Amino acid sequence: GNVLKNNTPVSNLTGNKGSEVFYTFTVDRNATAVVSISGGSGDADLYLKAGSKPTTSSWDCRPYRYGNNESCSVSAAPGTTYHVMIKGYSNYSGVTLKLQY
Repeated sequence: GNVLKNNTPVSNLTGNKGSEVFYTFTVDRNATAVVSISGGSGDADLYLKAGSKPTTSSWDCRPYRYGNNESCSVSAAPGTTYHVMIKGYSNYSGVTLKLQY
């Protein structure tokens, strides 16, 4: 589909043991805001990597939590593309994903 993450959070996310969801977005101005994802239980993890897309082993931002409720809070500067990666452990939807600026 398309690439969304900033402005409008992803409703009813998805965390299939096999299937996954990814998105791409960037910022306009440098602002310090704290944003995280949640809605149920730790099922879908959140990954962030400045420039390229974060892997299951490579990551730039991650509080090291269990699925949902695992986000980072840092002042992102405009000029660098941000990637999104959602990995689930088992079919489970109902989480709200958003970008942390």
